[PDB]
Amino acid sequence: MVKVAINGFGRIGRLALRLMIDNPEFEVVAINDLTDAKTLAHLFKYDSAQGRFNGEIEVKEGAFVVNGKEIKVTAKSNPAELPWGELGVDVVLECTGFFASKEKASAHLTAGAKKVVISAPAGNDLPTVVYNVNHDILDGSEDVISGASCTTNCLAPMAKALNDNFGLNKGFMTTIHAYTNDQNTLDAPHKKGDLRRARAAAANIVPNSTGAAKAIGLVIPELAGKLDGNAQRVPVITGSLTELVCTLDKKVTVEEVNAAMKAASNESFGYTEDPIVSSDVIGISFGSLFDATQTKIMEVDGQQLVKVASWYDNEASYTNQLIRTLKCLVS
Amino acid sequence: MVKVAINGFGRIGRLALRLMIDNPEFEVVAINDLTDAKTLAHLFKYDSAQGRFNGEIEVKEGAFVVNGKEIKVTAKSNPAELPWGELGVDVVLECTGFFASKEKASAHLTAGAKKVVISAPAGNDLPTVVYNVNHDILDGSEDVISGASCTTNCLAPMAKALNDNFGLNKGFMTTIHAYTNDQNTLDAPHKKGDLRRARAAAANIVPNSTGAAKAIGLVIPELAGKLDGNAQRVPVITGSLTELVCTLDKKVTVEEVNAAMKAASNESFGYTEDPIVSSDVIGISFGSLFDATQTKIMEVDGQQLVKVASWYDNEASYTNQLIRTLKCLVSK
Amino acid sequence: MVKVAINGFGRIGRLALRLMIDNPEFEVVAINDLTDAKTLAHLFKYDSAQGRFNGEIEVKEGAFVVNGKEIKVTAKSNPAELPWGELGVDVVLECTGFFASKEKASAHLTAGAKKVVISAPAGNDLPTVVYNVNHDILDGSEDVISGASCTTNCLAPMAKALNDNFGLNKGFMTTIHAYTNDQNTLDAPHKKGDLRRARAAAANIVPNSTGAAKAIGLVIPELAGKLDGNAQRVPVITGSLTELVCTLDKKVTVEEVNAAMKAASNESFGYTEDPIVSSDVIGISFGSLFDATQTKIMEVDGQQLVKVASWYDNEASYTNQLIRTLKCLVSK
Amino acid sequence: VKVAINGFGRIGRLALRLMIDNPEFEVVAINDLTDAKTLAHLFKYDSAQGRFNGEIEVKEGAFVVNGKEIKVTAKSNPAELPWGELGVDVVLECTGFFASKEKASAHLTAGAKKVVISAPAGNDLPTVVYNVNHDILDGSEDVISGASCTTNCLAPMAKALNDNFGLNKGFMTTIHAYTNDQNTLDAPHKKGDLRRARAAAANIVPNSTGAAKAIGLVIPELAGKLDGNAQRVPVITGSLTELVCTLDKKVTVEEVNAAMKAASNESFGYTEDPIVSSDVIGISFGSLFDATQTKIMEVDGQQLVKVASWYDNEASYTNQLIRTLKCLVSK
Ligand SMILES: NC(=O)c1ccc[n+]([C@@H]2O[C@H](COP(=O)([O-])OP(=O)(O)OC[C@H]3O[C@@H](n4cnc5c(N)ncnc54)[C@H](O)[C@@H]3O)[C@@H](O)[C@H]2O)c1
Ligand SMILES: NC(=O)c1ccc[n+]([C@@H]2O[C@H](COP(=O)([O-])OP(=O)(O)OC[C@H]3O[C@@H](n4cnc5c(N)ncnc54)[C@H](O)[C@@H]3O)[C@@H](O)[C@H]2O)c1
Ligand SMILES: NC(=O)c1ccc[n+]([C@@H]2O[C@H](COP(=O)([O-])OP(=O)(O)OC[C@H]3O[C@@H](n4cnc5c(N)ncnc54)[C@H](O)[C@@H]3O)[C@@H](O)[C@H]2O)c1
Ligand SMILES: NC(=O)c1ccc[n+]([C@@H]2O[C@H](COP(=O)([O-])OP(=O)(O)OC[C@H]3O[C@@H](n4cnc5c(N)ncnc54)[C@H](O)[C@@H]3O)[C@@H](O)[C@H]2O)c1
Repeated sequence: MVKVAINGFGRIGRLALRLMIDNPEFEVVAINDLTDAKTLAHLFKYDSAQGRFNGEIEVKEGAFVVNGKEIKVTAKSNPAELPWGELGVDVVLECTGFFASKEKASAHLTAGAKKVVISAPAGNDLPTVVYNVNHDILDGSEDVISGASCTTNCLAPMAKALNDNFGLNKGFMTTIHAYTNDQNTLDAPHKKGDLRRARAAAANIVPNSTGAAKAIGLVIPELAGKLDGNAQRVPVITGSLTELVCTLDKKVTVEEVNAAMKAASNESFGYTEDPIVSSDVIGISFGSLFDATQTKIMEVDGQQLVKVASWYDNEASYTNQLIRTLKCLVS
Repeated sequence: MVKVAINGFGRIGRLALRLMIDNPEFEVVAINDLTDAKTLAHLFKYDSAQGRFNGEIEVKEGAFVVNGKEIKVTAKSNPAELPWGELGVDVVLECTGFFASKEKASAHLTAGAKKVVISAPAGNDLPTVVYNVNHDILDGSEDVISGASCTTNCLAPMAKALNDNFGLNKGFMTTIHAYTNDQNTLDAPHKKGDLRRARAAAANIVPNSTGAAKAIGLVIPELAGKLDGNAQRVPVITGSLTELVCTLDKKVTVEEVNAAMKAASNESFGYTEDPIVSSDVIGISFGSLFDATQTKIMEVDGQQLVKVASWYDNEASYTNQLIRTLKCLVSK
Repeated sequence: MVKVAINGFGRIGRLALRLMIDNPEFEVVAINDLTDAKTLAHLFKYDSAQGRFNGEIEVKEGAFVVNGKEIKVTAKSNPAELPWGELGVDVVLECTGFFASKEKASAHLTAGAKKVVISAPAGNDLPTVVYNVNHDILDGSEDVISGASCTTNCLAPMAKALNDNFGLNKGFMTTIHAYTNDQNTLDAPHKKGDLRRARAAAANIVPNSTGAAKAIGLVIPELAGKLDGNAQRVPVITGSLTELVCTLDKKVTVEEVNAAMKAASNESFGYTEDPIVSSDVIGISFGSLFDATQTKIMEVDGQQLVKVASWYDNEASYTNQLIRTLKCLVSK
Repeated sequence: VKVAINGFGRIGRLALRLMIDNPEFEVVAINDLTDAKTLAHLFKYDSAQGRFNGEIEVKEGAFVVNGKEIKVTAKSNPAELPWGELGVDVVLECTGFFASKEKASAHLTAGAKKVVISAPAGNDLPTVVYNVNHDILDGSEDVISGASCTTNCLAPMAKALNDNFGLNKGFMTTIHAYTNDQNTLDAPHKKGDLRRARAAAANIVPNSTGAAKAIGLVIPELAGKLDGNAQRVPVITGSLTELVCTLDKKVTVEEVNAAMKAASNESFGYTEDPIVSSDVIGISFGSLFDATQTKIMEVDGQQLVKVASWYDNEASYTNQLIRTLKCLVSK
């Protein structure tokens, strides 16, 4: 049994609990956030995007019990003050968005935790892993690691397949992304000074920056410095699409590209020929779902520009990858 | 030339500035918030609901200039620390949502301001004004006042007209309300513990509490304790509807009720027979817009239940009412 | 083993199919619509509100196979031309919205069908059933019956409980309703000339008329002519709320009313004290979900006004009620 | 100049809004499938473009706008309309069903002198993007096309790019507001598109567009050099055209932004403000280049260039349409 704590019971943290609660390999001992147990339990029970929790929840003072299993609730904003050493937690899932670095997240280790998995990009001085792309880099000795971004978990398998089959010279990624909690409800100042994430999330197409493409080198070293891109946040509650426009080493046809993708398909990376829309990927277990209906190739003179697209649920896809990586790290 | 400050450059503060900036009676000296001048200027220039500002904005350091007039910007979370005295500010529009009480809002007076107008309900010990309903209660000597809530400004003229013409013994109010910034973007803990405002604003029907009906007595004393109600927040960016289901002292007809409403119509209280929808009231100047097409009467054993509905833009309707009450207060 | 055809593979039809593949008592022989099998199969596999279908779907010329069982696809706009006798269908689920009457829906019988369940109000010359309110009236002699409206399936159990415990003299219903396929995507002319459903569905609060309250007289005869109401369509994809403001024959308390509701709770009528929002009822099997957090009472001069509310998934709640009524009709 | 409108839809009603205070045209008639009460109500109130600034009165079979009367008809077949009896000078074909010379010429048979089609209508006629190729107009044209909204956004941007640096090839992606050809909720679709069948306001909906492939009709040098697709997202109006392209010359972000600013005109605007989609609702530009979204990535000696332009797919296109209308009749 592996003792896990969750710091930051948000979209990712709560969905992580949903994925770990039924699997006997883990024991979620505690959850830390900024609120009381009643609030945490209600948010776990009811979800506007992922549906009702299938199980039973009851709340007790300073704790709540899910499926008969009790979980201590704490409210410490400073991780070094947490009781990880006292409950002897094995791994902390750092899901707050505030401690995404080796320096900052290591406060969990000083608090007594043996290992930490960060739910975001956390710099380049620690292992960053996209499951079924580079999880082989783990040997079990790593105290703090990053599960990368949702967008890298969508893009990496696609870019790796393209590079391995045809060699990818370069490309531009644009992700049409569901809005998230870092955007305002209505136009208002933003905490980090972003004048676009300041705007009403569900009423706008909101251009935004993302480093997923520039940082791919941390996951696929061969592609370091070969991709860039940005995002457009749009008014869907969850569900996103990654488009990649690129040039390859070899002339290709749509059929050849789609076949390479199907051949690279696994549990993390899926393949579909159905003309789906975003609402159809909510809650999927794949980290990436390649959409063969969106493959397009244009040729001028002898040079090809290739466009590919893969769906992902920035919540469920990422969290499933995060739990795959958590299982690998503790094995 | 009245020296105004705005504390909290939010939805209401920015729309207040929009309504005062063309207006010669006010000079807006300062704005206080929690961010820098470039952010306030950007948010004033571009609006997701109220459209782009028609005018020119330039950003200096620590201030910005609107249509050639400079406004100093400050970022002090504690109002008592504000430089209202040194700027000789006459009225502060308290629009943050954090000082809506006599005691808390009086810190502006301690900061050196002469008067404070609060843009929300602020308790029972202060004058609360819905313009063109009870604004005669103002005499000019009041240092702090409340402009009431958006729902109170929509409901009050409707309930006053019904009471005056037919006697309103009791009623229930329901406001189908646009979501606001006190609701979360996606499901998440909520600062004030509301498990319903914690849910994703633009994805849900969210029942919520409101004191607009219970507190109507502060605006229409004859109606103290005769109304109650609640809200349903729904996914529109702005624009709202107040429904009132009530019993009256007098049998009435649809035509009678509608005529009573039109007869009470003014700049604050409007009347329409067009089958409009919420997006059509965005930016209107009325504090309340009675919809004669929604009037319904049901009679059982000779006893009637009456349903009426009035539209409002919870932002522009309220802000226009607030500037009306401000002008009246400083013209006194 | 009862052979069922579905006419109109829409929101109600497709969800009916989702619920009947579970039940071995039915076999769905055919589906009729205005399009091909590829599209019907695709729309059945993927749903923006009710999620992906968990099961297997394959497409065949003029048919598609679900969980290994084949279903015939037809595209005849006129029901009299259907092959119901050839297929010997026992019951047709009439879900198009165009044949909602005894006279029009009897064309299914002329095509050779034994019985018709209309998924909408179909007039007062028919048996209209809200399961677990008046389904005891069914005896097997009925060629055509109506499953009533979604809103009546939400309101009836609540109104019945109120009437049974305390006597319901009169009441006004207001439903806060998800938008539907009879509203336009963007502002445009409307097929029925309604200037409000002509407006952009996902951008507005849209007042609308409904007979759900008046039609309660067909399901609860004691309450004939005692209720009326209206609707407000709001930008959620599915999930709705029914509010009721009413007067009773007896004085009551909030907890007394809530206790009566919990007591009347069953498979069709659910009871909750959780402060839920609309997205939380998507896909529920109840026809009505009474929300104890919304009960309120107003007392003035000793006469009370009572406000209660029930949630419903206007799609799944109604469809589950519809399948319950269909099983009841074919069991007799 | 006697202007009539066939199809009082999103484009038609906004066109009338723009022509009310233009002293050179007077609108004489409007044809649609509904009565004057509905048309007047839809002209008065609009969910995206706000209330009409003016007074509307509805007479018998006509309505008066700001004192000026306009008769209304209900003919689904354009050949049966009384353009001859009304001596119409130019008809705006805005239904979406007669987008071809052969079909739109029925206006000519009813007695219409000139027809401007508010959509792409084939290669047999002049298709014009104002301030891109409008000088091709002389007096002699009875039928012309105003192109698509997406072409009116892309064309000036692509032209500036070609003229300054030479566009080898490019892939366009437009993040587009949903439109009335998408379903409100999931349901069969009349043209069989399984994606436009899905609920418009709940999904990211990939869609095809010919705006890129057809650019050759507006900029002949670029025939067969661009392609692209669309993504429909839940905003009521407002759209963004992103272009990923390769150029003949090596460039810098500053060079591209300067070349765009140099091309600035009433049709093609320039901004460095970090705006969002709702900020372009109702703008008078056919295209608004966004300098904040320019990106260049370089691998070996080869560059990929990304640029983006906003447009209000309704107001931008309609403003362009009436500009082309004025030009067409000046001659
Ligand atoms: N949401 C996504 O789509 C997504 C996808 C991939 C990665 N991530 C990453 O996951 C992390 C969490 O994101 P989220 O979407 O779940 O956001 P969220 O806002 O939903 O979750 C944040 C939670 O952390 C809690 N928290 C904040 N400060 C805290 C502190 N000092 N101590 C304890 N708890 C605290 C908050 O109260 C909130 O409950 C972020 O770094 C995000 O970048 C998010
Ligand atoms: N939005 C409506 O529909 C509406 C209608 C009528 C009244 N009101 C009331 O107006 C008030 C403001 O609401 P809003 O909708 O504009 O909300 P908002 O969140 O958009 O505005 C809040 C603003 O106040 C600022 N702020 C917070 N604390 C501050 C402090 N200590 N000092 C300076 N600035 C601070 C924030 O940075 C933000 O700019 C609330 O009390 C609300 O109840 C709102
Ligand atoms: N959706 C709800 O919330 C709800 C609730 C209760 C009752 N109902 C009732 O159910 C009925 C269907 O509604 P819906 O929401 O599923 O609408 P919908 O528009 O999704 O379904 C209509 C379907 O019927 C098909 N159709 C139309 N005419 C036809 C014909 N002549 N022959 C064969 N097929 C035809 C259409 O192609 C479409 O697929 C309506 O009467 C509605 O009022 C709907
Ligand atoms: N909406 C945009 O963003 C946009 C941009 C550029 C071009 N267009 C083009 O403009 C045209 C109209 O699009 P829209 O957005 O106005 O759609 P819309 O659905 O709002 O307008 C269609 C109108 O035409 C009427 N109509 C349909 N058939 C008719 C007939 N036979 N006779 C007379 N009237 C008829 C309908 O009643 C409706 O009022 C389309 O061809 C579209 O491609 C649209």
